[PDB]
Amino acid sequence: ALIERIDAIIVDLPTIRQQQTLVVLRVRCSDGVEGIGEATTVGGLAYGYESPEGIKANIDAHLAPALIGLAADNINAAMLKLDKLAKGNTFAKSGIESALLDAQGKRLGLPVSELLGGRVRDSLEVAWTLASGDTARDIAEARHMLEIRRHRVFKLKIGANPVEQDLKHVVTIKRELGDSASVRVDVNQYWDESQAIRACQVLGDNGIDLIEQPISRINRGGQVRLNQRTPAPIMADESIESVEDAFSLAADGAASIFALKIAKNGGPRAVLRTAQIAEAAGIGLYGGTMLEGSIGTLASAHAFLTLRQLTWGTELFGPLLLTEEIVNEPPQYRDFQLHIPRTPGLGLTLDEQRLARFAR
Amino acid sequence: ALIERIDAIIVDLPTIRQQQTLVVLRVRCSDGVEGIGEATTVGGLAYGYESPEGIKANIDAHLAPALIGLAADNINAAMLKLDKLAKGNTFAKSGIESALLDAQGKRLGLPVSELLGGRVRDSLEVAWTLASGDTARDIAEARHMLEIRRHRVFKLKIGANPVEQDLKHVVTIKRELGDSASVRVDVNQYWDESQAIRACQVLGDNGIDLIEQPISRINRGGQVRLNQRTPAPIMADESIESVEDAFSLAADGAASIFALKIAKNGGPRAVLRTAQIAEAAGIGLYGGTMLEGSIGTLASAHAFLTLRQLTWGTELFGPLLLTEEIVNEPPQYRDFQLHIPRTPGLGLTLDEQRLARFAR
Amino acid sequence: ALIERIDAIIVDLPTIRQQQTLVVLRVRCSDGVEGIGEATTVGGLAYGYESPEGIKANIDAHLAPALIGLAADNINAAMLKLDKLAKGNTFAKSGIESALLDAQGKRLGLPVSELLGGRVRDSLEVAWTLASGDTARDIAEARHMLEIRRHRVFKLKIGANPVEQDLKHVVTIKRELGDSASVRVDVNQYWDESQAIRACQVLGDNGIDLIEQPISRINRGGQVRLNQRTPAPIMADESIESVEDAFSLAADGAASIFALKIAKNGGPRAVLRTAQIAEAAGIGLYGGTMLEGSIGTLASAHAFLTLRQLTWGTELFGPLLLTEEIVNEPPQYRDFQLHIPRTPGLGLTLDEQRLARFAR
Amino acid sequence: ALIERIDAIIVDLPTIRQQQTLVVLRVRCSDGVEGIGEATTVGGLAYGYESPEGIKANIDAHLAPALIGLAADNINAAMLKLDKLAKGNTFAKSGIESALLDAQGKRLGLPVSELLGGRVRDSLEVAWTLASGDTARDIAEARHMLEIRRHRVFKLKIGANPVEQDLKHVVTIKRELGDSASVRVDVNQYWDESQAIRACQVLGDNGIDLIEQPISRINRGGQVRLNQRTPAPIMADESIESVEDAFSLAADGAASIFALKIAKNGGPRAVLRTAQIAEAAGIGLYGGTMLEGSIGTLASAHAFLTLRQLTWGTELFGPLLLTEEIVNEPPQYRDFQLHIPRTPGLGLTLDEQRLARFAR
Ligand SMILES: [Mn+2]
Ligand SMILES: [Mn+2]
Ligand SMILES: [Mn+2]
Ligand SMILES: [Mn+2]
Repeated sequence: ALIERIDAIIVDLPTIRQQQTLVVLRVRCSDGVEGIGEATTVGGLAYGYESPEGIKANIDAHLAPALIGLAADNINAAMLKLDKLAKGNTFAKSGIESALLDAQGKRLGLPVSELLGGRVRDSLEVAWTLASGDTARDIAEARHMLEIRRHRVFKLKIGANPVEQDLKHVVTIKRELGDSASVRVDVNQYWDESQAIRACQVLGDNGIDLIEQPISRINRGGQVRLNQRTPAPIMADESIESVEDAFSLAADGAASIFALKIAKNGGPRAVLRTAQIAEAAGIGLYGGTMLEGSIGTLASAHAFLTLRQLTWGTELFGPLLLTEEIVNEPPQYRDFQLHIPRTPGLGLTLDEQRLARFAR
Repeated sequence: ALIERIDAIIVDLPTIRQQQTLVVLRVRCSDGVEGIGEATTVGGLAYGYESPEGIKANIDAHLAPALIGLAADNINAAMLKLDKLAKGNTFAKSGIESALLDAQGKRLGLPVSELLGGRVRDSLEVAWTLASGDTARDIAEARHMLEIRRHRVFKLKIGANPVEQDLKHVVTIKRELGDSASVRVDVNQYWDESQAIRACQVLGDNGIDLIEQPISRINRGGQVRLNQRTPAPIMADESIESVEDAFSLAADGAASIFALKIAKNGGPRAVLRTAQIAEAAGIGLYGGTMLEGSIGTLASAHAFLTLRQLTWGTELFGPLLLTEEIVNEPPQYRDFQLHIPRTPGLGLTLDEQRLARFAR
Repeated sequence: ALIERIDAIIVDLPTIRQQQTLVVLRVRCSDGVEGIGEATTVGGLAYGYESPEGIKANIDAHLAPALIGLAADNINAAMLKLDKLAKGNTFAKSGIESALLDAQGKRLGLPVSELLGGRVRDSLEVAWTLASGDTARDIAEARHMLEIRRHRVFKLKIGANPVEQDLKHVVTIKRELGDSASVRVDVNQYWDESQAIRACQVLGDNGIDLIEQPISRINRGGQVRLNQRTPAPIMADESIESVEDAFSLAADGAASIFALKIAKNGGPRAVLRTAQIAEAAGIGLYGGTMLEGSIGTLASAHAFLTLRQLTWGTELFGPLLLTEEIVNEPPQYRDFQLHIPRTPGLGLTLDEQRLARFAR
Repeated sequence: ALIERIDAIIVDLPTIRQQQTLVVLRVRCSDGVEGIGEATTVGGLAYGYESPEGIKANIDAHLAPALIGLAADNINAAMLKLDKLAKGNTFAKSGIESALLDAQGKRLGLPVSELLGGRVRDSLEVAWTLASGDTARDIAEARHMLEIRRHRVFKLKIGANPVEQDLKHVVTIKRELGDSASVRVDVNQYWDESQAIRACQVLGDNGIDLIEQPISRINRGGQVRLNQRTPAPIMADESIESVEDAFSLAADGAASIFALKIAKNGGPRAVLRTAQIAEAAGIGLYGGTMLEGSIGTLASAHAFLTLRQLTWGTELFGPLLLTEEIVNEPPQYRDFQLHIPRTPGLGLTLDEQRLARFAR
């Protein structure tokens, strides 16, 4: 089986909040097997180097031509080849690897998690981002998610308003939910070290379980200092833009927790390298997302199932934000977790009609 | 006097809780003197590289043949020879050295502690592990041990349940006992650094005297960071698997207290090297155990009696967990301490009948 | 397919030099497929914690019972389970993983290298150890190996004689061979830092390509200092006794090259974690061996074929030292390299007659 | 057996060069056994805190009164007591411990080396200091010592003349002796780091085997820097004025070799602690001296016989410098080594007549 064609399709899907743009990859092999992958980001170029437009242009012009003709069953050789011709471009690489893994899983009749070694679990805990902006509404949404047993871990995005306004908001939510939920924050690099010093103390003293990426990745020393002084543990996300960054942060002691994202590392196998480095250093894990649809979510999930331990769970709730999907199989969210079947590949198939309807 | 025969016998003894497996060593010398030693571990291979089965196989096939014929009175030459042919195998080496020291003590008419230089005390404070799992039962067992004046220092094994569940358990016990007892914990490498950050703070703020091995030995930086930030002092145990590890941790500032175990270092003389290194660095001491019976307990005790100071006492309570013993002389636990006589060798003799009864 | 039986057989084979002891593992699965593995060391306990006797005792008593009944096709779950019940025991784990990988390769019809991701090459460069002790003989053996195009990279084991005697020996060999061969040394931890200082300079100034493990693993600082001052690069071998050690050495900058041994890490998949860590740090690779027969050699080789780059080649020449083998398929050494076929599993089958003949 | 009396006698003996002052200790025990020790220095207060006069005054007024009445057979308890009442005073402590060890050896019928664990050798290599000041004479004395097979390792004391004058002297001696002798230097803290930089390079490039204490102990950073840059290894001597200093230097990486002196550490047992620390760090050893007579030399020797390895030999040639002695048994210097018998204690007895003749 050889790789015959690779198609990168930009799809705009409507959300429950506005749209979300996905780059769906379809890799057709000579044995008739097709693999599907996903390369998705948030806000064009605001949360990464790659935009949907940039991802497609590079796949069509550089990445895809390098793979047509190669053995579809030798994923390592294919991905190493891409590293030799292309610096970075991890989101694009992630979609490509996800698709090759899907095709290979269907070919051998095994779930991607088994291709990656074997799963140690069948479900993953999923956190939920309370994003209404209104404290009263957030507490209400949280009480609801707990009621229907969908989520018991909540994430708050802060950093866009005055520090003291965001702190009041977060402390109020943890105060009202109490021990019934785990409350965490994500500052998305918005604070400088001088603002984080007091903010991390207040949050830590008021029961916040972890503080995700409080300051910018450019401030390495600041990350090391905050890792040693904050009452609540520091998780790195944006600081990891490659597997080598993970080693660097580990060697430096810049964070006690690493967020694992297939898009930021280069695919399901790449994310496992990063996880392995963290494991060898004793750094805790968390399954992150770039708000992918079901393809990217399942591609992430299949890798996370092989991990010994994910101390802080995951946030694979991307499909729950989309009103319409492009696959036929809806993901199973039940009892605070996402459940992954033992079907071949990623266990998903495209809905040709909805795909054609939402493809731009 | 030459070494003529060395026998390694696996013995399964019943406990008050299940069984405990010991490897009893018998070294017979040409002058008719016999020395007895012990090499014991907990849970097969779960708490160390050496299992009872592995210990015996290596003694019979490699270690013992190297000693038959050598002067029984030159312990240094014998132990150095073993280091030259065998990497690691500290538990096995510990049993062998204990036996040679016992034989040499009987030969010269001196207690092993005197062979090791001279004792500065005749008794050692002994801590007790509250292991029922039930908080109410633990407090009750603790009140009892205080009542009969057997123990006033208590150790709790945590880390197998959710962090917050274990913290509640430990804080409740310290709350109810108050200043009448010293309460300490042992996490047995079960937490990662991200979990330990908050856990060490809560424990330290609630009167826990020390936190033993909170995180894995693989996380060196984490140990150094926790040593600088935890309100309660950090004790290293599993991180020491040799005398050289002790130097490394001392040079790094990875712990302010070292647990001393003859099995983890290579014998009574080896444990003294580790203690000496700690002393030269200003690191506090604690007499640890691998739940040995009376032979291994006394072998440890004889070395600990020579120490200038053991700030945190010891936990030489192993014989109290066994319902049956293989020696004739029961250890004296009285007034919160273990008392060591001034009899030759380890001051113990085998009970041939019980030995034959429990030997597998 | 479930794991039904696991047999650990000690086999003594004759060498061209004396014997070599192997522990052959046979794992039988419920679908009729059998996987074979190997756990071998050099000199009993002289080059590691595990002896052939210790390896078998632990497999029979602890490791094997934990696997009987588990899915043979979920290697990750099986190996993670072993890490949970057994500390260390990497040689034993390496044999077990090699066997599971072999069985799984035969089951799916793929070579182990493909199970591990996909090979990027079909052959590996192989170095040869000149071990006659006589300089004149060594040069002769080297000229011969170059003549028949079997080896062009030579390794010298030094450290057992006076420093200046070993230096003369090594310099003479490089002097006479010139640019036709690559000459490297291995000191096997025999020098202390004070001896290595001058020795590394002389060797480096006289064309020796690399210096393998000059000083003991206990001297970490010394390794860091030698890594910064020696004219010839420093390779770590004995310092790596686990994947976590590799991270530590990388973070410390203790060596610019890592020797990769499946036995020291825990198996083919484990050695890949170590290699990944090195790659993320920019550390060069070398395929090492513990003088394994064809099973262990091929198990190592299949993992090394997936690596992007092995700057310093390999030393997979173990089968060339044995006069008799226990497999039917002889390895192909041709044109300075070892060639690996694309047959299922490790591509080897046992010779039942020679096995029964050499099994102790 | 209790300690009844301790006498500190100042004795002035004539040398082959001038006199050498010794402080002979005689400890009489209630069982009739007497132990002899020695506390000696060079040049009053020029090479240490303690002078012969200061040593005696402190023994008579503070140290001795603290021991009268204690068990003579519990050396550990006695020495620990002294550490509790007296800061430093290592030379004095060294004499006292040597005497207690001698008495205890005679009491049990064992050589001190056996009390310390057991010897691994019966002789020690001895270096010789060429001190005539004249290059031509030094070469001649060296050729002679090689001829009669007394010494093959030579030490040169430099630093009192202009750097370039001393360098010429040392290089000429190594040039003329060639590979027949090992040439080493001792700068006795005389250079500052700026002078040592070039001097260490010249010496290292011209075959000098090691450079002993080139700069002052006050310059720690300078020692660390020279340890990393000098072509020839750096040995610490004056930097060690206690066992704790040894740990500090080891942790810092200030030297690759440690000189072991009983007088600088506190006695035979104390020097073993220092040696153990070095061993755990991978630092090479050398048996040093303070130009002691036979009592102090043998007291040092008995401890050095227990050491696994002394890479750079010893310099126990003190008795060869004295024309008259105060003991009856002359030391055996033969075939480049000092030979130690297996007689009880230090194996020496006082010559009452010569003692009374040279006692001041
Ligand atoms: Mn984030
Ligand atoms: Mn412990
Ligand atoms: Mn090697
Ligand atoms: Mn000196």
